[PDB]
Amino acid sequence: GPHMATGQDRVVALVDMDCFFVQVEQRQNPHLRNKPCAVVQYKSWKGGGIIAVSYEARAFGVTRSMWADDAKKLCPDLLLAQVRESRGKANLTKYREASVEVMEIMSRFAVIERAAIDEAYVDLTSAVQERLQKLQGQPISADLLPSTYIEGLPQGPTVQKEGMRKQGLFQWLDSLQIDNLTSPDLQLTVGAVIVEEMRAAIERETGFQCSAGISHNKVLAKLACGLNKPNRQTLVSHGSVPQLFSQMPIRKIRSLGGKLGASVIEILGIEYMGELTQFTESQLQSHFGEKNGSWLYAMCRGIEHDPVKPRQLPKTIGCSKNFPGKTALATREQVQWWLLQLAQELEERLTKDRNDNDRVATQLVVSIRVQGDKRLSSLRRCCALTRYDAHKMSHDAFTVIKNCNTSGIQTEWSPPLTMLFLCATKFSAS
DNA sequence: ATTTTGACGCT
DNA sequence: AGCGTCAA
Ligand SMILES: Nc1ncnc2c1ncn2[C@H]1C[C@H](O)[C@@H](COP(=O)(O)OP(=O)(O)OP(=O)(O)O)O1
Ligand SMILES: [Ca+2]
Ligand SMILES: [Mg+2]
Repeated sequence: GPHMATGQDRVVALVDMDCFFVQVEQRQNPHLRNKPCAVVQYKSWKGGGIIAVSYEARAFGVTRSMWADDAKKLCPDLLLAQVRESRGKANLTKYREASVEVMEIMSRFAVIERAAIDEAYVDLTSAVQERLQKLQGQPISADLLPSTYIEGLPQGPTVQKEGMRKQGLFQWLDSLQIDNLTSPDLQLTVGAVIVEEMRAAIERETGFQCSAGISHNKVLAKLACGLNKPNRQTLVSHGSVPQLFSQMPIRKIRSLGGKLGASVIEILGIEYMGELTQFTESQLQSHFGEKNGSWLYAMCRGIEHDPVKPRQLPKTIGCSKNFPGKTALATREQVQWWLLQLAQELEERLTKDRNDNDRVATQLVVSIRVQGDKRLSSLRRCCALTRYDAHKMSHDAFTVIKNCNTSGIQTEWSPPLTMLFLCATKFSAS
């Protein structure tokens, strides 16, 4: 009752760019705008692997992970843009730079946590308080929320999409108490007004559209964001949680899409997030551990305390290349040449990072996979990163992996290498 | 033969 | 530290 926390103490948003790499390529090449199109890396093997797909192309069934040759079978007029290739490998620089454009705009509104190349969480609690003080008891107009959905509404006693959206928004705004500056629902609504402004700024200043979720924590904001993609935002209130979770597959909640989620389903014999409420906290801890159990117990009630971390920049800078099938590296010269290629890209990115962000990486992580090994990585070894020099970094990586070559003949490498990975970590201010 | 990334947890 | 999980 009066002491049961309800996890309504924050306003958190999650902004996720729509079909991001596709929009970057469509901004650059207007011929691709409003077309079924996809972004592909490489081309020789089955037309290249698709990594991003416009919504027009998704209507034909085109998906990520599909080979372009296969996507063309579903969508013969599919347009394709290829990822840049530099030093023999795919180079994602254009998308990292576009990401910086968006992150820098979002940071004008609030502290952000960069969650991925095209997603950031926003802690809007303070901005909401300020905006509520400015508003001075003034009601919030539907015109301030032109792309907002209120999850769960309309309800109770038009057949078009926008009509339903407006009916739900009208019900929501009709039922708010605007004089109570401590109302969580009012706080979320002001949050959504701010997110409309943030999304408009992103689109105005970059050309890119995005979706967003607004709720009281990161997990619900993320879930909310996906409910009405693309180019829309969704408010998930605390009160919407029981109905929303009553038919929500467990795997849809962030962190439960893999083995742990499968084990929750198997061990407990349930399917939906809401079914978790019938277990005690101790029961969940007994099956899934102290941390996961407490997290599950609160999360299924819509409560999560994970903070929006103040971090706009990635914590690592990495370069990776697979060598599948017959391309596996089988000679010392091959391994050294590709380590150099990776190291040269890493050097270029690190030097730019040091100039832009006043920091230096101090550790180099080298990871490889050997042909035959079932694990993704066969070996992961660190060494010191003391100079931004590609030849030195490639030599040091070779030094830390050379003992993996079983072959008695020095010129041959066995078992052949199917993956090389260099990652700069442990940044210090400079 | 999706590939190329990142973050964080465990021991 | 090195390995594993989960997510763009
Ligand atoms: N598995 C992957 N491998 C390589 N790149 C990926 C992968 N998944 C996503 N990306 C890249 C391309 C995407 O445009 C970008 C953002 O990913 P993601 O948010 O999951 O999808 P998306 O932005 O393309 O579409 P949308 O968010 O509208 O559903 O990251
Ligand atoms: Ca996205
Ligand atoms: Mg994303």
